[PDB]
Amino acid sequence: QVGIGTLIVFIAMVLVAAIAAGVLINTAGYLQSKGSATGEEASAQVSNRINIVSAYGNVXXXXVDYVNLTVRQAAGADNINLXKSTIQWIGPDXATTLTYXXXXXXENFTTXSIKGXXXXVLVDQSDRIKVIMYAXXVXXXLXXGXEVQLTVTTQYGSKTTYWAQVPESLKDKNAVXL
Amino acid sequence: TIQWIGPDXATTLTYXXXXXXENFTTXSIKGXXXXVLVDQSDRIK
Ligand SMILES: *[C@@H]1O[C@H](CO)[C@@H](O[C@@H]2O[C@H](C(=O)O)[C@@H](O[C@@H]3O[C@@H](C(=O)O)[C@@H](O)[C@H](OS(=O)(=O)O)[C@H]3O)[C@H](O)[C@H]2O)[C@H](O)[C@H]1O
Ligand SMILES: *[C@@H]1O[C@H](CO)[C@@H](O[C@@H]2O[C@H](C(=O)O)[C@@H](O[C@@H]3O[C@@H](C(=O)O)[C@@H](O)[C@H](OS(=O)(=O)O)[C@H]3O)[C@H](O)[C@H]2O)[C@H](O)[C@H]1O
Ligand SMILES: *[C@@H]1O[C@H](CO)[C@@H](O[C@@H]2O[C@H](C(=O)O)[C@@H](O[C@@H]3O[C@@H](C(=O)O)[C@@H](O)[C@H](OS(=O)(=O)O)[C@H]3O)[C@H](O)[C@H]2O)[C@H](O)[C@H]1O
Repeated sequence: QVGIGTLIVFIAMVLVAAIAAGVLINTAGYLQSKGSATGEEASAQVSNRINIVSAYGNVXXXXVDYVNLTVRQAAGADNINLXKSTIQWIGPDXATTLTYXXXXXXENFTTXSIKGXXXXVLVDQSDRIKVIMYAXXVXXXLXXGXEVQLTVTTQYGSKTTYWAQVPESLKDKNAVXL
Repeated sequence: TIQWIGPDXATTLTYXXXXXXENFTTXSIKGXXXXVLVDQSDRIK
């Protein structure tokens, strides 16, 4: 008679094992997608960085009105999107964060393609894109020897900072190099 | 790319095939290719 009872408990442990078995696999399924994505973005956090080749600027009257930075992919950088990037401005007067706009809209920035196909995305290593920012709209133009702190923040998080240094004298200079 | 911060203009020049406008052209001085510096003795104008 004992054998009959064994079968039901036999079955009960069968599902109980499956219930116990399943949760680990579905859990491991959660981390395996979760961990893999974590490695990619963290790698993109350190690798997908932006490097400024140079930063010139047009000069009107006696004050810098434009600060154009020619940005470039860093070592091993993937397709960097500039439309999903922000620039933090730290100046003598104002101190805001600039987002991307189209065709400079004061508290924003605009990108023109110096070299390449796209005008908002760095695809290959050789493309250079110039980010236009109205210095005569985010602040009262730019005085001589004025110090601007730019922190170009990529989408993933790689922050490249820049110390903009206006020349101490702008005596008859059509365009300077900050 | 070549950046030209001159007395007047201040733009960036890109390669073209025979110069002018806002572009630069490369002719060969010592070597075979007129756009690539293959050798250490390669000289391009
Ligand atoms: C940052 O990069 C931007 C990229 O557009 C550059 O923009 C240009 O600035 C010119 C000027 O320095 O303000 C401006 O000039 C006017 O338009 C020119 C052209 O028709 O586009 C031209 O007529 C005259 O300028 S110039 O060619 O004699 O220098 C002028 O009427 C451009 O329209 C503008 O796109 C910034 O200069 C640079 O700092
Ligand atoms: C660099 O990052 C920019 C971020 O703006 C991206 O281009 C923009 O993508 C928008 C979207 O995220 O796809 C796209 O949006 C348009 O309008 C949407 C909606 O009506 O608001 C929708 O119709 C379309 O997008 S989507 O919903 O299918 O995703 C689209 O027509 C913007 O027009 C586009 O500039 C770049 O692609 C990237 O390289
Ligand atoms: C050689 O050094 C002189 C130093 O005087 C410099 O010219 C002077 O620069 C002043 C300033 O440092 O820019 C400028 O100041 C004026 O008054 C300011 C304020 O109201 O006091 C301000 O309005 C203006 O300057 S600024 O704040 O935009 O920088 C300005 O109207 C003097 O008028 C100017 O002679 C030379 O430029 C330098 O080559």
